[PDB]
Formats: sequence, C-alpha cells, structure tokens
Amino acid sequence: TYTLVWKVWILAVTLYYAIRIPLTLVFPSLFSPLLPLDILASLALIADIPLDLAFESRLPDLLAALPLDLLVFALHLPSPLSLLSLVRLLKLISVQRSATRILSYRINPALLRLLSLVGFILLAAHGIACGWMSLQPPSENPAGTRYLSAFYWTITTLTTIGYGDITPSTPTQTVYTIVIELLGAAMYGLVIGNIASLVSKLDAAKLLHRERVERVTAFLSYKRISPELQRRIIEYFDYLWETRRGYEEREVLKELPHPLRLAVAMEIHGDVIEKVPLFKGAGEEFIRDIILHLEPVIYGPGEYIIRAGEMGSDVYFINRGSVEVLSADEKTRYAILSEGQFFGEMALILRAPRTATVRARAFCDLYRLDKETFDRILSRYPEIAAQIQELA
Amino acid sequence: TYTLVWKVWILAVTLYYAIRIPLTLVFPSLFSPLLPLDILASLALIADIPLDLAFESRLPDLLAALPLDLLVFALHLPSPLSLLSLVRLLKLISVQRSATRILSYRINPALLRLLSLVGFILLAAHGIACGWMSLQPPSENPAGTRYLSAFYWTITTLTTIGYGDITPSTPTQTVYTIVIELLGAAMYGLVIGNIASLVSKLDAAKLLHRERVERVTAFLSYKRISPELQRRIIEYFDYLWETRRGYEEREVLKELPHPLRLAVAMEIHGDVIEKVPLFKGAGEEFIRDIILHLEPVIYGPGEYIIRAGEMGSDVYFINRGSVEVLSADEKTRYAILSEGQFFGEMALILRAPRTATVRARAFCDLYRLDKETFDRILSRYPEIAAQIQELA
Amino acid sequence: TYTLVWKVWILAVTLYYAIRIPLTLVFPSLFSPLLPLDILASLALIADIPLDLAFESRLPDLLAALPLDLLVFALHLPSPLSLLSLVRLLKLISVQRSATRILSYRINPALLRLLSLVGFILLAAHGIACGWMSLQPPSENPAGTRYLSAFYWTITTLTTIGYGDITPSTPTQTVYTIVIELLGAAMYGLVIGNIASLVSKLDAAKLLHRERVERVTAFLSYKRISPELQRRIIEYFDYLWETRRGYEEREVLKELPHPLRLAVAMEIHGDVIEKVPLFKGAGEEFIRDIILHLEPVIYGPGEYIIRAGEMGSDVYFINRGSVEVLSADEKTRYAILSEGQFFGEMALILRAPRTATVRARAFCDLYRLDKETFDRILSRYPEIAAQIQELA
Amino acid sequence: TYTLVWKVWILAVTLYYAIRIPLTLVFPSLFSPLLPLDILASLALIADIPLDLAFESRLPDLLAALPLDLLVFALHLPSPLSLLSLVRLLKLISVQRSATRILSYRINPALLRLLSLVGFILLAAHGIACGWMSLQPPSENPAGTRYLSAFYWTITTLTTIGYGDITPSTPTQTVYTIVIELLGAAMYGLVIGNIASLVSKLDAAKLLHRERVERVTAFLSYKRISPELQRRIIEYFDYLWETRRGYEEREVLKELPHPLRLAVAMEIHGDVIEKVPLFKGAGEEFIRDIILHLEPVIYGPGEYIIRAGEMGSDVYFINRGSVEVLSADEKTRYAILSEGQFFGEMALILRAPRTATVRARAFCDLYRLDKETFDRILSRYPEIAAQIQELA
Ligand SMILES: Nc1ncnc2c1ncn2[C@@H]1O[C@@H]2COP(=O)(O)O[C@H]2[C@H]1O
Ligand SMILES: Nc1ncnc2c1ncn2[C@@H]1O[C@@H]2COP(=O)(O)O[C@H]2[C@H]1O
Ligand SMILES: Nc1ncnc2c1ncn2[C@@H]1O[C@@H]2COP(=O)(O)O[C@H]2[C@H]1O
Ligand SMILES: Nc1ncnc2c1ncn2[C@@H]1O[C@@H]2COP(=O)(O)O[C@H]2[C@H]1O
Repeated sequence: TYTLVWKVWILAVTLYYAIRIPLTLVFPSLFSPLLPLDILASLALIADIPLDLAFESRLPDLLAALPLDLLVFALHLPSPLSLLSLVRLLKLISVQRSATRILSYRINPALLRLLSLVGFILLAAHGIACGWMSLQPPSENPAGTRYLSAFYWTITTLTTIGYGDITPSTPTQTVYTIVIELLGAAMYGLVIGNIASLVSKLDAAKLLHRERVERVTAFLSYKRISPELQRRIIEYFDYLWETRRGYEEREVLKELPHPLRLAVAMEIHGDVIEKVPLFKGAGEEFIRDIILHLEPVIYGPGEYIIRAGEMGSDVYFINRGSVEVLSADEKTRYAILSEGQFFGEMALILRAPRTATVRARAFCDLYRLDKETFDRILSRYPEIAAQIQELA
Repeated sequence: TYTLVWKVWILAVTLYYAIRIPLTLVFPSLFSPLLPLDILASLALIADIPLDLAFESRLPDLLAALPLDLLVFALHLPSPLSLLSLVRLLKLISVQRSATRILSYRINPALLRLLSLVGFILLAAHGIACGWMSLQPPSENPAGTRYLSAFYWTITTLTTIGYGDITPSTPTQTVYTIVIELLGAAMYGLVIGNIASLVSKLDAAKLLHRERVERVTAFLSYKRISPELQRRIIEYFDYLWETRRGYEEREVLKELPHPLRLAVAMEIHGDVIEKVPLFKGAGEEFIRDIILHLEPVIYGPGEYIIRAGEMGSDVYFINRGSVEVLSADEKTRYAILSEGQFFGEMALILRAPRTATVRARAFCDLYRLDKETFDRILSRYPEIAAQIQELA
Repeated sequence: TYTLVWKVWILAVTLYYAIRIPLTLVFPSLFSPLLPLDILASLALIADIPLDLAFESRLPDLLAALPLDLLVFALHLPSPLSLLSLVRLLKLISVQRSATRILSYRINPALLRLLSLVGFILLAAHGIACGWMSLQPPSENPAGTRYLSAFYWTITTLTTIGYGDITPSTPTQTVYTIVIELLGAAMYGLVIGNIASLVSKLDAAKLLHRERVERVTAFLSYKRISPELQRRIIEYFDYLWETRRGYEEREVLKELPHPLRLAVAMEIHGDVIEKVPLFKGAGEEFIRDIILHLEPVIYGPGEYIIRAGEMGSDVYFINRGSVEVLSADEKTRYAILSEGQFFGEMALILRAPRTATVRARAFCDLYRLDKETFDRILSRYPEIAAQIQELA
Repeated sequence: TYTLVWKVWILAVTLYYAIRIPLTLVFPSLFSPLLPLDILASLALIADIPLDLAFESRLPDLLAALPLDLLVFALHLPSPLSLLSLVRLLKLISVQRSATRILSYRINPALLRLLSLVGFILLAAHGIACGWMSLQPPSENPAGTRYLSAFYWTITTLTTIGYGDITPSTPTQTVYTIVIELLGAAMYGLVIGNIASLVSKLDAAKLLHRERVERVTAFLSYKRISPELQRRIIEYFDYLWETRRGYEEREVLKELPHPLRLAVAMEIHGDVIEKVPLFKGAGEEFIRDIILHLEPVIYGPGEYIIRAGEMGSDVYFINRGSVEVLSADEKTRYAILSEGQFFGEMALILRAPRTATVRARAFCDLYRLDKETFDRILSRYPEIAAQIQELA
C-alpha cells in the first residue's frame, strides 16, 4: 500500500508543473522563489521511473523525466525556444494511465473518464488563459486582474457562451481565438457525450423490467386475457422487482462455475434437505445431487400448489413463503408451514393420489424436485434405491 | 392514502423555503409579513420526521428540521454568517427521494429524472439570480426590475446563449460569473444527456422488428430467394407487427412462473380443448398437460396446413383464423372452419393417410399438438390410453 | 390510394393556417385578400373529419374544425381575445399522427421524428418571430425588414448562438425573451438527442461483427493460439462479413414460422436433394424431412472435409463453393465438384472406411446431413428403410 | 497496392479544387498562376473514371469529370452563372465512399465517420467564409485580413459561440447568416451525436462484467449468502477479468465453424490428451472426439476437485493451474501437478472409490471429461472399448 502514496505524490508534482510552467512562461519573475520546489520535483520525476520499474507507451516517462526546464528559465531563451518546458506535461498521460488502473474497480469507468476529462479541461483552460495573456499588448495592470480576465475569456469561449465583451484585436489574437474556439467546441462535445453515456446506463435493470412487463401486457392484450389474470401477473412482476430487481434465479446461477454454484446451492438448501426422513443417513454426494437439481418456482398468494385427489409427482421445499394445508373441501386447516419445512414427501416413493390441498398465503418462492430427476439420479446410488423400494 | 397529502404539503413547504430564503437574503425587509408562514412551515418540518419514522441517508432531514433561520433574520447577522439559512434547502434531497419512489411505477423513470432536473434547474436559476442581485452596486431601482434583470442574465448564461448586454463589471462579479458559466455548461450537458437517453429508448420494439426484417431480407438476398417468397415473408412480418408488435408467443410466456403460465394457457385453450370427442370425460390433469403442450404456429393466406394423401401426425386447434377444407383435387369445399373448432383429430389414434386438404383463408394463428408429445404424456394416464387403443 | 391526396391537401391547409394566422395577427390588413382561401380551407377542415371517420385523441379535430377565426378578424377583437384563432393550429397533432402511420414502414422512425421536429421548430420559429414583432415599439419600417429582423433574432436565440445585437428593451420583451430562451434550449436539446439516437443505431451489424472478432481474438490470445490459426479465423470472419454481413444461417431461420422455413429450405435445397440416387423415387414428405434437417457448415480454403481412411458418418451437399477429390496420398485429382453436386453418399447405407480425400478450393458453404438424423427419420418411413437395407 | 497511390492523388486533387474554387470565385485574379495545376487536375479527373472501372451512385463521377470550370473563369461569367464551377466538388462523395471501404476494417467506423465529418466541416467553413467575403461591401483591405475575418466569423457562428463583434449589416447578409446559423446548429449537433456514439461503445466488456458482478452480488444478497462465499465469488470474477476479460470459453467457441473449432481444440489439448496411458496407440478420430468433448471448468484456490472416498465419474486435464494431491486426512502430499498432466484417469475404466484428495493451489482453469460422454462415444469405436474392458 506504499505505492499509493507515491502515486499521489506524483500526481501532486505533475499538477504543480501544470500550474507553474505556463504561469512562469507568462511571468519570468516566478523562477527564483519556487526554485527549491522545482529542484525537488525534478528529483522526484527522475527517481519515479526507477520506482515505476520496481513493483510494476513509455516515451512520456522518459520525456518528462529529463529537465528540459531549469535551462530555458536560466539562460532566458527567446519565445520560440522557451516552449520546450511543456514537454514535462506529458506526465499527465502516465498519471491518468495509473489512475485508470488503480481505480478501475471501485469507481464506474464512465464516471472516472468524465472526472479525468473535467480535470484535463480545467488544466487546459489555465494553459489557454496563460497563452492568451502572453499574446496581449503590454500594459501596466496587476497580474491577478490580467489572469482573471484571461481566465474569464477562456471560460466564456470554452463553454460556447460567447458574451463578446473580450474579443480579438490583432491577427495573431484572431488565429489563436479560432484555434481555441475549435478546441472548445470539441471539448464541450466530449463532455456532452460523456454525460449522455453516463446517463444512458444508469437504470438498466428497471428499464429491462419495464420492457418485459410492457411486452407481456401487450401480448396478453392481444390474446384477450381477463383483467384478473393480468392483475395477478402485474402483482407478481411487482413483487419480483421489490425482491430481486426482476432477476430469475436460473439465469443468475449460470454465471458461476460448478464449485461456486455447488457452494451457493449447499448454503441455500442444506439444512432443509438434510432434515428429510427419506434421505437421512444417506451420503453427501447423493445430497449434493439433490441440492443441485432443485428448481426454483414462485407461487402467488391464493395459488394452488398441490390439489387434493391429483396423482402428483413432485416434492416442494419451502424457502421464503408460508403455506396452508387444507382439506379436499377446504373446510379444515391441517397445518401452517413456514421456512425450513417441506410437503409432498410421500410422492418420491409412491405414485398414489395426494392426501391434502396446499395453498399459498403470500408469495412463496419455494423449490421443487420432480420424480423424474430423482429416479434418474437414483440409478447411480442403488443402496438408497433399495431403501426407497422397501419403503414403498 | 393519507401520506400523499403530507408529501404534497412537504413539497409545497420546501418550495416555499426555496423561493423565500434567497429572496429575503437579498431583501431583508420581507421577514415580518411572512413570519406566520415561516413559523408554520418550521413546525411542519419539525413534525415531518416523526411522521417519516411512522408508516415508513438521514442527515438531510435533521439538518433541515432545526431552524437555522429565524435567527439570522432576527439578530441581523452579517453576510458570511447569514448564508446558514440555506441548510434548510437540503429537504429537496428527501422530497426528490420520496417522489422517485412514490411514482417509480406510474411514470417512466427517465421522464421523472428529466422533470426533477428541470425543477432543480429552475430553483437554482432563482437562487443564482438572487446571488447576482446581491453582489451588484447599490442603486435606486424597483425590486421587480432588478429581479427581472438578474433572472434574464442567469437564464442567458445557463442556456449558453450569451447575448452579452449584461456582463461582469467587478472582479467578484467576474469570479461569480465564471462559476455560474461552469455550472450552466454542466446543467445544459445534463439536460441534453437526459433528453438523448429518453429518446433512445422510445421505439424499441419497432426498431427490433425493423432490424429482424432487414437481417432476414439480406440473408434471403444472399441465398437468391425468389421475390414471391420474400413478398410472403414481408407480409407475414407486417401482420406480426400489426397484431402482436413483432413478438413470438413462446418467448413471452417463458417470462411467467408455472402457475401463471398454466392459468394463461387454460384461459386461452380451455373450451377448445374440452370440446373434443377423444378427450371428453377425461380428467382435469390430462387436460392440463395437453393445454400445456400446444405449440403456436401462424399459417399465411393460401398456405397448406394438411395435404391430402400424406401420412400425418399432428392435430390443429383454430384460435384466430379461418380455414377451408377441400378435396384432393381441390374442386369441392367440404366445410369452412372458424374459431373454437379443430381439424385433424383422426391422427392421434391412427397413423392413416389423411382424408382431405386444409387451406388457410387469411392468417390463421392456430395451435398444434404432435403425436409424439401426446404419446409421451399418455404413458402416465393409462386409462385414457386404453380408451384410445380401443378407439383405434 | 385516394386518401393520400386528401392527407397532402390537409397538410397544405394546416401549413397555410400555421403561416397566415400569426402573420395576420401581427398585420390585420392581410384578411380581405386571402379571404377566399380562408373560406375554402375552413370548408376543407369542416369536411375532413367526416372523411376521417369514413375509411379509417379526437378533441384536436373538433377544436380545429370549428372556425374560431373569421370572427376575431371580422369584429376586430382586442389582443387578449384575438389569440383564439390559434386553436386551429391543433390540426398539426393530427397531421403528424397521420404522417407517422402512413410512413412508419418506408422511413426509419427516428428520421421521421427528426424531420417532424425540424418542421415543428421552423413553424414555431415563425410564430415566435411574429410574437416578437407584435411586442415591439411602433415604428415606420417596411414589413419585410421587420420580419427579417424578428426571424433573425429568433433564429439567433433558438440556436443558442446569441450575437447580442438585438436584445430586449422593455420588461415585457425581457419576459418574452426568457421564455423563448428556455424553449430554445429545450428544442436544441431535443434536436441533439434525436441526432445522437439516429447515429447510435446506424452501423449495428458492423459493430456486432467487430465485437465478436475482438472477443474471439482476445480469447485466442489468452489460450496462446498460433498466428496461423488466428489468421485463418480472421480470414473466415472477413469472408462472413463480405458475404452475409456476419450472420449465422441457423439464427436467421429461427425468425420464421414452420411453413415459411419449409418453403425457404425447399427453394434452397430442392434440386440438389432430389437428384440423389439413394432417394430418387421416394415420396415428398421424406424429401421434406431431409430438406428440414440439413445443417449449414462453412469450410475454409485448404480445409479437410473428408479424410481418406476415416470411418465417416456424414453426407455433404455443395451449395456455393468448389471441392477437389484427391487420393490418400493426395497425388491424383479424381474430380472437381461444383454447385448442385454432392459427395459422401456411400455413408448413409454403410459405415465403411471412406474412399477418398475431400479438400476445399475456396470457402465452401455446404450443407451436411449426419447418419443419426437420417436413421432417426428413417424409422417412420419403413419402405425407404427397406430399400436402403437391401442396398447395403 | 498501386490503387492506394491513385486514391491518395485523387483525394489531393479534390482537396485542391475544394480550396481553390471558392477562393478564385472570390478573387478572380488567381486563375492564370494556377492554370497548369488546374489543367493537370482536370486531366486526372477525366482519366480517373476509366481507372475506376478497371480493377473495381455514379452520377457524381460524371458530373465532376467534365470541366464546368475553365470557362466561367475564362469567359468571365456573371455571378448567377459563375457558381457552376462547384459541381466539381461532388467528387468528395466518391472520395469519402472510397475511403469508407479502403479503411472499414483497420479503423473503427465511428471514428472514421467523425474524422470525415470534421474534414467536411472544415471544408464547408472555408466555403462559407468565401461566401461571406463575397457578399461584403467593397473596401481596400489586404486579402489575408479579409479572409481571416470571414473565417473568424464563420468559426464563431458554426461553434454556436457567437461573440457578436462581426454581425450582419444588409438584408442579404442577414439571410445568409440565418442560413449559416441553421447549418452550424445542424453540424454541431451532428458532431455531438458522433462523439456520444463513439464514447458509448468504448468500454463494453468492462460494463458487461460490472453488470454481471452487480446482478450476482444483489441476488446473493437476497438469498443471505455468507460474506466468505461472496468474497470467493468476487475474487473469481476479478480473476476472470484479469485473465480473459470476463469471457466464458463455451460462448466464444460457438462463434466458430466446426473445422476451426476442431483446429483450436486440437492446438489446445493435443499433447495433453495424446500422452495418456489409456488412449495411447488409438486412432486420430477417437482422439478428435475426446478433444471435442472436453469441458472447461475453473477451480478457485483451496477448492476441492476430487475428495477421498467419493465414487467419482470424471477425469481432469490440467491446462493452466497447479494442484496438490493429498491424503484422506490431508497430512501427506503425494505430489504436485502442473501444466500438461492429468489426474483421475482410473475412473473411465472402473467406477471404484477414489484413491486421494485433489486440491487447488491457485486458480486452475482445467478441462474435464465425464464418463457418460466417454461411454457414449466409445460405442462407435469398439476396438478401444474392448481394450478398456480388458483393462477393467
Ligand atoms: N396432517 C398434516 N400435516 C402437515 N402436512 C400434511 C398433513 N397431511 C398431509 N400433509 C401434506 O400434504 C400433502 C398432500 O399430499 P402429498 O402426497 O403431496 O403429501 C402430503 C403432505 O406433504
Ligand atoms: N366433412 C368434413 N367436414 C369437416 N372436416 C373434415 C371433413 N372431412 C375431413 N375433415 C378434416 O380434414 C382432415 C384431413 O385428414 P385428417 O386425418 O387430418 O382429419 C380430417 C378432418 O379433421
Ligand atoms: N471417382 C470419383 N469421383 C467423384 N467423387 C468420388 C470418386 N470417388 C470417391 N468419391 C467421393 O469421395 C468420397 C470419399 O468417401 P465416401 O465414402 O465419403 O464417398 C466418396 C464419394 O462421395
Ligand atoms: N501417488 C500419486 N501420484 C500422483 N497422483 C496420484 C497418486 N495417487 C493418486 N493420484 C491421483 O489421485 C486420484 C484420486 O483418485 P482417482 O481414482 O481420481 O485417481 C487418482 C489419481 O489421478
């Protein structure tokens, strides 16, 4: 974690060069008072790439490492050959490359891109204000006022607002302004594109659920389905949103490898499976096969799970909801079942008519094992199969 | 439904503070005439969070609850310590959080976001106009004219229009204007991004259908398909758009749980299945299996459904279209079949050559059951199987 | 096709009212010279809704049908009660609703939306210019110059350019300008959103193919695949783009119903299947099953289709490419096969070692039938099965 | 590769006409000094379409081929009939059509579209500046200053900045400015839409992986999974990003035809399969079937692959990771397995209890063959089946 301090220090040093270099290009006086800071930052930049190689597309580091400054401000070079101090502003490409990889997971990449673009735009605005100040007529005005005027002009130009109170007066000013207008239009377009991209991907799951509900409702409208069934479907979809944001269990768990899927299935269904009379005293591999073949099914309130008198072929394990066991005529409540329990266990060993009616109080979200998968998997574990056959 | 009145009242109170607080910051005279309303709103805000806890990320409520105003306007504090009345404008974060959850289902979330952004932008424009009025030279002008001028300046700045008739004159005005230009560019970019996001998701189904038609047409172009077949396909796809917006039945009904899917299938196919000679007097579970295994198929106008003399293995139930039964030589019309009827019933009990030719008048949209699924499911209901075998 | 003329005439009439009504509101002189056109358009609008009901959300038609004009310009009503002539500009909602449904299939809906927005923006600019002219000081200037000035001001405002040479002078002008600035920002944001939506969906297939190629190349990079195989894959993907725009046959034909799929398969494979020694003299249903079970497979240049000495279980039908039959040692060319021919026919009746080597000159794009599907489908047609068994 | 030189030369010639034609329209003096270049470019354009037909929607070529210039500048035609020299600027449509097909694969098409739009915008700005210069009052000013002023005005207008220092003065200037404002708004909207489209599709894979991780984490949050399992899943997903950018092997290899899939599978698994005691001396087709039926599975660090005492039905081939073979009580390390080796080979010939415990050091990324697929495919190769049965 010691490299984060070095990265932050390098960011501070490059922001220092970004602010001072154009400012001292405009004002050559500011070179002796900030000399020790310049020397210290030059050493830091020289030593950075040794520390970049240790504990790990490269020209920017070499070009910003060597001190092309400290000589143009010492020998007092002319304007054409004084702009070679800005090669040290190529460190930003590397600072941004480091920042986009030491924060690619905690922060949304679109937001990181937008923030980096905003910072680059502010630095470029400072540089453009310095360039505008340089190519101005010499007048006796305070330096702060002349900076606040150049910065006001460049912010007015970059935002495409264009008040017009500060305008070009010389042909060189006009050419510079044309260039700055082009870059300002490009940068504002980039900002708008970044914002539009950031906003498009915000509510993806809500929009997907809304489109699914609209498509289902339109299809049921075509098939002339009664309003009661549509109301039940809309209440289901709403409950799905308020519980799992409209996500089916089967599609989420196909995004995982076999060991992780097995671990999740065990952590969900272990005690509930283990505490079954039929399967107690059986091995762990048989339990794993069952724990891997349970199919999620959500039953709405008042829906029929098992009806009295039907043949029946499935067993159900309650995971979240509640259930009422009732008579054939639905006059007497045998029992109320909650989490951790099960019903329909007397169907994996006999194919007899069912013994009661099962109804749902609220949304159930229970798992189900069919007798076909159970018989399929029972072929490879004959000991249990014998116990089941004797039980029958 | 009593909480909606309270939410609307809280919205009105916070819009009141949003309008009055900056206005009375600019004009300290407006504090006695609106004193009872201020007291009443202060009580409402104090009592709101007791009513927020009952019948249900929290600091904004506490910071807006306490009256940091009513003292800066009573003791006549100076400008640095007079801006502590605006902490009560943090209630907007909670009003927006309530609005985005008491209307997340009726309104498109993108539209709600755009409307909330527009309201926030108007409130911010009022506040920025007040701030611009505050840092103006003292002159004897009517208050309404000075507000209409500050509001004109801030609307001109926020929209990036920039007429330039009203411009900064002092360094403080220049700094304030630079800040306002930056926020105006950000807010306009946000508005444009919201509008682009809202417009991109408008005609999703039409675009999907258009891309499917284009891909199919291009693929048939590669395979050099005759124009008649392409014309038939385009007429089919068009009928699919004018009926179900280009949606396949099988993919729509996989978006539903087993009980809801069973209910929809029963409500679609119940009387049509029930009134079959072969299956009358059979149980409800057998009917449910058939009602669950019917496969949708749309036949175009003039298409062959059953041809005379073929072996044949399927039965068809008419759902929407019309049919003409015709001779082997297609000279005599045996019958015309409409909704609620069926044909090909003498194929689930014998594998004999067919007895007539079936043609479609218009698009049919009929269901079909194959003899393989029927035989598969007949294994678990032997009583019916015996009746079928004796019938054969 | 007579309704298109009526729709175009209604569009012309409503564009006439859109241009004349605000213009004659500004200039009350222009009411007698254009009186017959106004009467004729009023009759046309009165009679339109009788013709809207015949040969087929309704208030706009009734509100634009009755002549609320022809009285405000006849009795010379004052300004508050003179703006009731613009209710007849609600016909645009219906003209646009008709246009978006009589051209929803020929034109891209995004382009139609953009064009409708542009037309509405131009009409609104004309109306806003008229409103700006109305609330101007009375001066003796030519009407054309005053219109060209109001239109210049409104175009400068709506585009967010804001030259500033024409600016408000009165409080009413300032309020009107604030409103127009808000609507101009909204309309420009709408235009930008429409353009971004139109441009995002332009090159969908090319982008999908590019992402597939990038993903495949990156995955092969991880697995350290030799450059020759990567080059072969890239040449394949390129050929897929230059032939079918990167579309797999199997996914395109699952977008069609069973009769259309059968018709396409017959039109592709009919003569090629029919002219097979093994299957000649067989029925049409057997041919249909084969024509429905042929699987597309593209072989690259120089690839092995059948190798000498392998067991072999498949038959291949050439559809587009060319093939070279060669010896076990690949020294002698037995034959060259083109479209309409086949090879490997002596594998659906015996499971013997193969008799030659098959190589591809260029990309083949040939179909393949396995012996498993052939045996599966041969169970239900025993006569052919007997002929095959005797042939073996 | 000789056509690229001709295309570049044609691009240079059309950029020459784009710059000179409006410039010599404004300044009729510049027609004799550049006469030989004009003649040479006219010959080049005349000869281009012969070379367009050889070594290969056409009107632009014919309209730009004939010299409608060289006569309006020779006979000194008036202004209405002097604007017929610009028909030769229709060559740009063909230059762009050539550029969008000789670089559709190396360059992102969105970037190519943006660059072409930028170039067209710069050329249009030059033309608009020339048009603005033409309709200016005659004054004695240097030509360069008048161009730099017209270009400054058109760049200020096109970027929607609108300083306002240069404004219309005549009605013709006002109409021209209104037109230019409309085209500038359209072009800036097009640029913003292009940038937004380019930025939306940048980090597609990272966003897909982020959404998968968010959905999985939310679903596990609903099911109340312990933090240890969630931490293991997040470490897995992270390793998947740092290795294959979040791509599953099975979905990537379904994007390839059977020969390419077979070649990739052979190049991945060949030596590892070949060096197996059970399968040595067997044929190549049997090896191909195995090499086609190996299923990828990634095991995390510390995960159980084979547990001592279980029945066991699978064999594993190590591809990338490392493995530790351990005792039933996990006290003694039998061996450490690296790339190119395998374990569990004594399960495809007997269904005996396993003989050791297999654990993963780091992420493994190993392949697995089940005994069901092996038995399925062993039916069609009886010789090996006999060798396996005798081995058992
Ligand atoms: N007295 C009871 N208490 C709790 N559950 C019961 C009772 N009687 C029946 N059931 C359950 O109701 C089911 C209905 O018939 P099954 O064969 O599915 O198996 C039955 C049991 O799971
Ligand atoms: N006279 C008739 N009226 C109505 N439908 C008929 C008549 N004759 C035959 N059909 C139907 O036409 C079908 C053609 O042969 P099937 O064996 O499919 O079963 C036949 C019946 O469904
Ligand atoms: N002389 C030949 N001319 C054309 N095709 C041949 C010739 N000999 C063999 N073939 C084809 O090459 C195939 C190789 O072995 P098959 O059993 O697949 O069936 C063979 C035929 O399809
Ligand atoms: N001494 C050993 N060295 C390396 N691998 C072993 C050793 N003993 C067992 N194994 C492997 O561990 C596996 C555990 O039981 P299997 O039947 O899967 O087959 C076994 C071998 O693959």
